[PDB]
Amino acid sequence: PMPPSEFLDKLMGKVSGYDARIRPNFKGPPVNVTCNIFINSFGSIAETTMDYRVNIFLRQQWNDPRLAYSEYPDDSLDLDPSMLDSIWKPDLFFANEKGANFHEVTTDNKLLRISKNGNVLYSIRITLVLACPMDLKNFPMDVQTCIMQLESFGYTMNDLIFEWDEKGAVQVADGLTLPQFILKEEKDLRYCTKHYNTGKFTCIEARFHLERQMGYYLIQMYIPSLLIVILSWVSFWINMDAAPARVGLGITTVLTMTTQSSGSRASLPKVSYVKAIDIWMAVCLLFVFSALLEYAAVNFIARQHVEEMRKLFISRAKRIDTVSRVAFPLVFLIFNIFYWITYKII
Amino acid sequence: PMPPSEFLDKLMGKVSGYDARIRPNFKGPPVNVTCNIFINSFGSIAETTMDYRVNIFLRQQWNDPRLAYSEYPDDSLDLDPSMLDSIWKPDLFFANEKGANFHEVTTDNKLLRISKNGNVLYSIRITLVLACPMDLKNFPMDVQTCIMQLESFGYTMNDLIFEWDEKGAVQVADGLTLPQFILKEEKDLRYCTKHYNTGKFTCIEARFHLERQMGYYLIQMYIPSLLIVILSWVSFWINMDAAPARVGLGITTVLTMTTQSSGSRASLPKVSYVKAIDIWMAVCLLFVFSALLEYAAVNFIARQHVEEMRKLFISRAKRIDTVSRVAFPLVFLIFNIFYWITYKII
Amino acid sequence: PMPPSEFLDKLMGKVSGYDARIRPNFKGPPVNVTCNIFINSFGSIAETTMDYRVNIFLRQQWNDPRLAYSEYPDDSLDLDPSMLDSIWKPDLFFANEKGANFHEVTTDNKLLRISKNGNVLYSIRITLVLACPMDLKNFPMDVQTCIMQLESFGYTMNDLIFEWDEKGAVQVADGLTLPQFILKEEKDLRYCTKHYNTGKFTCIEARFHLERQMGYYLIQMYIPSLLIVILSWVSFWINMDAAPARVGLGITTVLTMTTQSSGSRASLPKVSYVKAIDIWMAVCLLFVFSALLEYAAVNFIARQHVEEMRKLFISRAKRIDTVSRVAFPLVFLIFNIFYWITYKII
Amino acid sequence: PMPPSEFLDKLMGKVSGYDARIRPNFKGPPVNVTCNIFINSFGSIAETTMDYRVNIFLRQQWNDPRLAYSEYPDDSLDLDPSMLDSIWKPDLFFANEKGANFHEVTTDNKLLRISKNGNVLYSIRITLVLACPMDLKNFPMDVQTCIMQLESFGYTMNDLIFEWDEKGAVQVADGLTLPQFILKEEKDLRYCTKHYNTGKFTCIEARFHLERQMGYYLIQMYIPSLLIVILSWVSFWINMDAAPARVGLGITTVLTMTTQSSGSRASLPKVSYVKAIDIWMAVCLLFVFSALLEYAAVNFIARQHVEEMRKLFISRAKRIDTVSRVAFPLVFLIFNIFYWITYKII
Amino acid sequence: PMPPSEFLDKLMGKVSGYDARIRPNFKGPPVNVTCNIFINSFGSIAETTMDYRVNIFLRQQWNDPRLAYSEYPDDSLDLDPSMLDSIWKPDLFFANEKGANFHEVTTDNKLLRISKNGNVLYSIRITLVLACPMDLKNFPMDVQTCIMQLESFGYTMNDLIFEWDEKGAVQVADGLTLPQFILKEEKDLRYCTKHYNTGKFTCIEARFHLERQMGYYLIQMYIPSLLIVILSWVSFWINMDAAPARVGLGITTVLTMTTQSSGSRASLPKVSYVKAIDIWMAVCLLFVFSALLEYAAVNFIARQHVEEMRKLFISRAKRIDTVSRVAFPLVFLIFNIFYWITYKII
Ligand SMILES: *[C@@H]1O[C@H](CO)[C@@H](O[C@@H]2O[C@H](CO)[C@@H](O[C@@H]3O[C@H](CO)[C@@H](O)[C@H](O)[C@@H]3O)[C@H](O)[C@H]2NC(C)=O)[C@H](O)[C@H]1NC(C)=O
Ligand SMILES: *[C@@H]1O[C@H](CO)[C@@H](O[C@@H]2O[C@H](CO)[C@@H](O[C@@H]3O[C@H](CO)[C@@H](O)[C@H](O)[C@@H]3O)[C@H](O)[C@H]2NC(C)=O)[C@H](O)[C@H]1NC(C)=O
Ligand SMILES: *[C@@H]1O[C@H](CO)[C@@H](O[C@@H]2O[C@H](CO)[C@@H](O[C@@H]3O[C@H](CO)[C@@H](O)[C@H](O)[C@@H]3O)[C@H](O)[C@H]2NC(C)=O)[C@H](O)[C@H]1NC(C)=O
Ligand SMILES: *[C@@H]1O[C@H](CO)[C@@H](O[C@@H]2O[C@H](CO)[C@@H](O[C@@H]3O[C@H](CO)[C@@H](O)[C@H](O)[C@@H]3O)[C@H](O)[C@H]2NC(C)=O)[C@H](O)[C@H]1NC(C)=O
Ligand SMILES: *[C@@H]1O[C@H](CO)[C@@H](O[C@@H]2O[C@H](CO)[C@@H](O[C@@H]3O[C@H](CO)[C@@H](O)[C@H](O)[C@@H]3O)[C@H](O)[C@H]2NC(C)=O)[C@H](O)[C@H]1NC(C)=O
Repeated sequence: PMPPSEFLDKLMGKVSGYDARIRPNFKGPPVNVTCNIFINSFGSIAETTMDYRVNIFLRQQWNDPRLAYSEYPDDSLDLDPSMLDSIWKPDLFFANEKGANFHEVTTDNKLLRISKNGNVLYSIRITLVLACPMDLKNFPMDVQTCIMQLESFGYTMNDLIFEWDEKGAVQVADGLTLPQFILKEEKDLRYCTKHYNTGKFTCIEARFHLERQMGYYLIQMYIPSLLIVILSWVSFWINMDAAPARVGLGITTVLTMTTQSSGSRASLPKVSYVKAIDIWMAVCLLFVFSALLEYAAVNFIARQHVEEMRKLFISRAKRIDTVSRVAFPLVFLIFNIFYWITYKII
Repeated sequence: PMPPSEFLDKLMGKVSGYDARIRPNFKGPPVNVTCNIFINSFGSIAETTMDYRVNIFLRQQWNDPRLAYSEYPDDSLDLDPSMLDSIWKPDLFFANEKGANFHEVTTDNKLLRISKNGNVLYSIRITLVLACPMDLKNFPMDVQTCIMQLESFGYTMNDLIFEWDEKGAVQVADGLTLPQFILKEEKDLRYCTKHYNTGKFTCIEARFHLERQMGYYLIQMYIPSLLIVILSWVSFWINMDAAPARVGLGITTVLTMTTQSSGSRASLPKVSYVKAIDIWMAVCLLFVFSALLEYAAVNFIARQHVEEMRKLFISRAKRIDTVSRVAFPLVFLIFNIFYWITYKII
Repeated sequence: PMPPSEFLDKLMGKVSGYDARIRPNFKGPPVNVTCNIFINSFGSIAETTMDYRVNIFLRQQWNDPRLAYSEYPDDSLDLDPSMLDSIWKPDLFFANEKGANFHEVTTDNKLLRISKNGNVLYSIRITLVLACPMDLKNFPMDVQTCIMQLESFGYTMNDLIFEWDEKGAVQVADGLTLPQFILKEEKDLRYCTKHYNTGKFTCIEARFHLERQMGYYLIQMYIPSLLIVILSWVSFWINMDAAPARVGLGITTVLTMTTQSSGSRASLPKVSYVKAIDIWMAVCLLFVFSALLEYAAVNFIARQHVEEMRKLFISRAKRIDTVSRVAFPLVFLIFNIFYWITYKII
Repeated sequence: PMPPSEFLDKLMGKVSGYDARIRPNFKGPPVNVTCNIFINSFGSIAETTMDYRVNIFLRQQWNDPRLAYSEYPDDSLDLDPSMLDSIWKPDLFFANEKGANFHEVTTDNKLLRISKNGNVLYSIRITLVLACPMDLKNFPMDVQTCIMQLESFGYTMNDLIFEWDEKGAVQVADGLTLPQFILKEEKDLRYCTKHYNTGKFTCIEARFHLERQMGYYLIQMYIPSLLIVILSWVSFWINMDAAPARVGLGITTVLTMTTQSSGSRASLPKVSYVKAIDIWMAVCLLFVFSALLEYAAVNFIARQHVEEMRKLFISRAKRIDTVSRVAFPLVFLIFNIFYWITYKII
Repeated sequence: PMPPSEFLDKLMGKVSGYDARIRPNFKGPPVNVTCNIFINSFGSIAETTMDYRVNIFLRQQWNDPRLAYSEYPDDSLDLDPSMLDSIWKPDLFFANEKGANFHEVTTDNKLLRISKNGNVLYSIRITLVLACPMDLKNFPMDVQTCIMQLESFGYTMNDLIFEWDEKGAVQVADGLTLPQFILKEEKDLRYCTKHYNTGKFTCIEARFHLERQMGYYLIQMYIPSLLIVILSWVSFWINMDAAPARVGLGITTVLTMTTQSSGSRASLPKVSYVKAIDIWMAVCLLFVFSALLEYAAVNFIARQHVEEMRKLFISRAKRIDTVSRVAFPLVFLIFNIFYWITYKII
């Protein structure tokens, strides 16, 4: 028996009329290409650019009746990746590519095998930098949905149809972890059939649900913003004689809170709307600033201190600074309920 | 009937005299190439570099009378993208490229189809990083106009003319959003015919109007600069005895305002002119600095306090600090009218 | 005798039936490819991306019985790297590539030599940017294990098996040093045989143990955080009359400690868990903040100063500020034992 | 008549002895190649790297007597850019390339036309990142001269000579603007003939004079450094009783001036010499620091206050603080004359 | 006479038995390739990556007796760079490449000429990004030695030997300057012959001595750290009554010194050892911190002030603050001698 590389030159040579520019079942039913991916690496999910980098094995399966053999004994024949220019292949591309490349280290990372009835398996390795728009309205508590979609470029719907296979259309590697996110296991699979003025082109897509890890933002930003509000509360047990101190405590804390609020969006997209980390920093900016205006209502209410009213204005100040030892640690805890319950129902 | 790949080798082979180096209608009327684009992705509009990255489908249509057939039955014939070196194609380029590339993932993302009368549709996928000069004179309220222009490189006006088609010359995708901008729907289309010393070359261009989203800059910079001015106003209800406090309030606020003014242009081009965020920060730098010079006109006007004039200088200070409890919250509101009305009329 | 380049065209030409698409020992036992690497450069170990860049010489050895000669006199024959498309080579790739390239400066950096019995040595130069997940739970005291794994792509286990050679399977260069890490000499070598739905593919891997250098983090972060805690201890020898000073010392130190705690993770991945530099900064944030609440328990306990109890409240404050001259330099040293012993046992 | 692509295969085919490896006028006078450029884009002038990115049309004109025809009727013949490997072209390169590339979007952006007497026009599009050393001794007021030089690589002076054409050797586009610089219209053109140990090679160069825009640095750095000096002058009208204030004004301003001086070189090369922004920041650092030492000469000269000398030391302090209300706003204005006149004469 | 391009096809064609895969003097003495470089550009010496970018002309000279001619009249023959695939060339590479590329703008920047006796000159243009480990123990005063080494890849020592030529083996361009360094003129040239398990391979290297420019670090870091120590010395002439001031001067200066010490290594590798800028910042951190503990030994030594000992404790404080007006400006000047003499002897 002749070896398979001299046998595939009989199937696909100038004899037997095989032509790699012509799809299987020409002037007939469309080619049913069935696809599944295997994610090796995932991550570097940037939000200034609103993209993410994935590293997949793209497997494609179709049927080519011109490649059906009956004389060679074994059930499968592998091509050299040097000879991939000699079969028909689907012109799959990604509708949100934003740059991608193959991998060509020590050999083209391409796989091709042909069964007896003409089933062709074609597996390649691609690195993609896919685009996904980020919905950052509830920013440390959001569930991002970033997609990837696989279209035909030249063949319309009456010539080539993509499908996901029903035997696990998206596999993920064994210990694939993410530093900021967790990848939920349920991955939605649906159609995205495009209509241009050239024609209608097939499309299938896969949704990936990315839920954040709140444990980072809870340490860097939610706790040090909770402490500086408590620095405003220690201004109330100091008497109304250390006016360089309680104003110096009402200023050094209200201006380091502006640093926390400006530093809370140092590596984010410049979005128009207000997000959930913003209505935490701006409300904690209000408590650190209303404790300064509390002292201006103490230093002025005792400045106006004819023998009873000048004693009445000393004890009026000693009552307005005993409500703020309760009202500010009780309004701030009502906000701690109406914030975390609000961003746990959604 | 022979298949179309063996039929296009009869139209474009060494027989029938077709030559891909010679334009249609040679030594005759010029080739009328009609163009339209389809924007898949838009954005990453940087202003240090003054560029933006677009991802388009570039469709070109012309007429090639040497490709008119009459024997094959179907109305259109697709080329393999492997055989694109064998037709004539227009040498379109972008006059403000600044780097660009094709997309070659799983197949060259190129489309080509030939009708019966010789109409050729040619659609490719390009990622561009186009250059546009930014007019940042009114910076959070500006309407940027960034263009893209499509020229011929080798053929002059008497050989090749570009046109926009009248059936929607610029299509935009379904949910194409931008993080900082909104893309207005009216897109201007006009001619940009170039004259060099080599000849005159055809050119068509498309204007994209990009209006910003003020909602980001309104949160990070316009509101925290509005608060620090109000920190200067709480210095007036404190009596003229806490001189370490009111000077400490006239210094910690006037030096965190320099941080806000220096941090207002941290990721901008170093433009010569003064912009609208600069005449907000510099005027709010004046109110936070004139409240310090108000106190120097209080601490010195009471320092000069022979029994009536030493009582006259105590109540003169208690009058200059009661005008500044009104005049500074009234001059700052006249500026709030003369700023936002000024940048809403233009 | 004819020269070896005209002798290798007799071994691998169209005569003698050699075919570079067919592995040695076809329809027989699998090819035993034995591998070893030589690390030229190592480092740029980033942790935002969780990757590292290595620069290796990849040596592969197998046996090809079709390349066994007996007539040429010398024992080895070198190929030109121009003629590397004419032998069989294993399709080795790296399962955590994340981008890689060859080196082609003045010549393809490729080596190939063929012995008399058919032993083929094949050595190439590769730059890899390999992926490794970082376990940063004990961050300046961790031992990172970053791997590299060498798989087949097209040939399954019944056709091609990778092995490490027993004569030093990983060599490292002479003076290969790292700025942040030390590379331990014991390098683990084990199998990583993959199972896909395509088949089972061979895999071998090498573990590199990277232990950090604590001497950098001990200078920038552990010592300046140890000083600011001692700034809180100098607040206790100042009497309870400099209330703008001891509050100004209880605020300027507790807000520069927030800068140290926010600046301790300026170039790190946003990990969910709490790490060993975080429970040093957050506990030293507690000592610099509990020295402020100590003074509020002094300024209020003397504010309540009918002739004995108003003398009893002056000396009660002079006792609570003599326990904090001992208890705070003794609780902080118990934490210095329970921190460094905790991160030296593991 | 045969078409020009079948006519240029008669001029440059295997017949008629044309050889693209042999220059025109071989073993004769040297080839006179005349050059001019057209700048499309200019800018991104970095100074850490000391480079700038230009985007040019490089036009070259020479005479090739082997390409002179007399039978074809028209006066010019265009080549396909596919056929540019078949003529002789000069091996022009840039002696300060630092990386460059062509542009190959929808067609090689190359132009070639041949007149009847053999005049060959050759125009290509190049993006360059050219190197220029920056003379930053007077940094916001400098006139940078950045060059570009065009050499031969293989042909010496007795075989190939470059010239600039006299009809406008450097054209600039219509609205080519720069964010930081202005490009002066007079562009110097001179020879730069190189002598190596291989031979002497031709070279022509073009100087571009880049004058900065002082209006950016005048807003971010020269005005906020002028204000903090005036903050030191408001310390003099405050009496010598607010010692926490005037020292707090002599410290918060002298340490925010160190931030201005360290932040004045945040994105600059680390040059050895002292530049004009440095002797503004260091002298304004002296005025903000000598107003602190003025107060130490007041707080100590009144501390020494036997009945006349203890009254003589109260009014001696009230005289040293009335010279500094004049001498510091008069020495600082003499420096404002001796700085701007010094950097306007040069 | 036939032209040289038709004469080099007689020397190197299929006739006369020339084969570009076989080195000169085969089965004889080794090929003596002699090398020299010409540095066009140098710099961008990063230390986070510990690399530097050079731009060289690499000249190689060897003898090929198969290229000796005697019939053509002229003494040298130039090859087209299109025909460089047809001679033998040495497989030189750089053992610390870390990425490199050729230059291919308007022509391959390659030069080749063949003399009558067979001497071959081969000059190419390479951009390298070479690796050098940085010894930063004395950081602003160090002399860095960064190397480049030129090895053979496929040919061992018994087939190919590299040498430096004795006529100026490293030339540097005319005005090649560096922003941070100066390149010393004496360049060491020595052998670096490698031994692998494949064989022994030739290697030559060139050392470049890079001495820094201290004038940058003397302005940004050594002088502003010298001023803040002098801010601690102005705390001593202020009396022991401005306790919010002298503590406010002992805190605002000791916490801006932590900013100077943390900002002194903002763009450096994270090295384990302590460097010369670190033992300047940490010792100046000690003087700014020991002036705070001096005041705690004044405010407590006067707090203990039965009629003589309560007068003895007032004048004891007025003596401990008169030693620190001398001892701190004398210990700091002994350190100024023992630092600069220590880093000038080495
Ligand atoms: C690729 O898959 C598509 C399905 O998405 C196939 O299209 C469908 O094929 C059937 C034949 O099996 C067509 O005929 C239908 O048959 C049923 C009986 O099973 C009959 O009741 C219907 O009235 C109809 O005649 C069907 O029209 C067709 N549908 C479409 C939308 O094309 C296609 O045949 C597959 N092609 C290959 C090459 O496997
Ligand atoms: C490509 O489109 C251009 C239009 O931009 C065509 O150019 C014009 O073609 C007409 C023929 O249809 C030329 O002749 C004119 O005809 C009118 C009658 O319709 C007559 O009244 C005029 O006096 C004139 O003879 C016209 O000169 C020409 N204009 C230009 C500026 O070239 C061109 O024919 C089209 N080419 C192809 C191949 O479709
Ligand atoms: C490549 O290496 C593998 C080992 O990993 C070789 O596989 C083994 O080869 C032996 C023949 O030497 C096979 O036969 C066995 O021989 C022993 C006697 O030595 C006998 O007692 C056993 O019952 C068995 O018959 C063995 O089955 C085989 N093992 C596997 C898993 O394949 C292989 O031959 C090597 N190939 C080449 C081309 O060197
Ligand atoms: C390319 O341009 C150069 C000029 O840079 C030409 O070189 C010069 O050519 C002239 C001939 O026109 C040579 O002869 C001289 O002629 C004058 C009369 O015009 C005579 O008085 C002189 O004594 C001399 O014989 C001249 O030597 C030569 N100069 C050099 C430096 O080569 C060159 O001919 C041009 N080549 C082509 C192909 O156009
Ligand atoms: C390339 O250069 C090397 C030198 O590094 C040459 O190697 C040496 O060549 C000499 C012949 O000139 C060999 O023979 C010696 O000759 C002296 C007399 O001059 C004799 O006294 C010695 O006993 C010895 O026979 C010498 O062995 C050889 N050395 C080595 C290490 O190979 C080489 O010939 C040069 N090759 C070419 C092609 O130029």
